[PDB]
Amino acid sequence: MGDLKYSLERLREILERLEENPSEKQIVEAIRAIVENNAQIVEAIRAIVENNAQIVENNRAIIEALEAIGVDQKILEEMKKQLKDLKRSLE
Amino acid sequence: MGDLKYSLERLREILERLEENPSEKQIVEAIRAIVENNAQIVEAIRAIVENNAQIVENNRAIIEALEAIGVDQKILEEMKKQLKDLKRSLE
Amino acid sequence: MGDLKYSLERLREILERLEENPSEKQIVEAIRAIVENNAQIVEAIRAIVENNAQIVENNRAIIEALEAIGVDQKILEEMKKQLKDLKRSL
Ligand SMILES: [Ca+2]
Ligand SMILES: [Cl-]
Repeated sequence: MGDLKYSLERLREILERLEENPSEKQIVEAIRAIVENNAQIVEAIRAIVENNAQIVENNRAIIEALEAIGVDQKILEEMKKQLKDLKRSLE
Repeated sequence: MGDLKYSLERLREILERLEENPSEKQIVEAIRAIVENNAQIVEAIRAIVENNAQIVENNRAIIEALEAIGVDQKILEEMKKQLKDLKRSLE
Repeated sequence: MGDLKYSLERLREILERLEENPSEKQIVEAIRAIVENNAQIVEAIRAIVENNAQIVENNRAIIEALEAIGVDQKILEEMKKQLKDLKRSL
């Protein structure tokens, strides 16, 4: 990402150097700079996609967190019942 | 992602063919390949942006999970007091 | 993202204009359009990376939720014991 902004920085310069005084070799140099920048972009996209695997892992944990919560609240519902039966048993 | 890497390697190859034997038609070739590669990069980003909606959906679910937990803990706090009174009352 | 598609479409048209009748000036203009498109792509990548920090914050929140649940279930395990002992006693 820091590589990207710099790589884009270099790329704007080569463009500027190309704009002020064209040349065929300067053109090919620009295209080479573009390819290298695109290469870094693809690497940034790859890393993002890899990092996004956590999204799936987070979603699975939430689901299990919710499943455990539902079980707790059914128990609490049954536990609330037991106490009322207990109190009324006493009086 | 796989399309990206191949599309980038196609792109690197054309650059090579351009570097070894420069030409105007080969320059336009290169630029067309770049535009094609950029087009695939954009689709990759759009798909990533689409997938990122799960982040929001995950965040909403965690919040609801925490809200349900706080409720359970409040109930448990009251339940614990009920048993203290029940036991103390009996003994 | 809306900028990207337009930026790419502008780029596609310049290519066509370049393909209509090649020219150095047209070549240089195309390379600039690519640079501008790449510049928008990087900004898009930055925005995604910034947005991705929510993934970490979600993960931390899930962990704290799970930790809180485990505490509840240990308590519930103890509370179920109390009622059993209470009922049997009485
Ligand atoms: Ca709970
Ligand atoms: Cl997430």
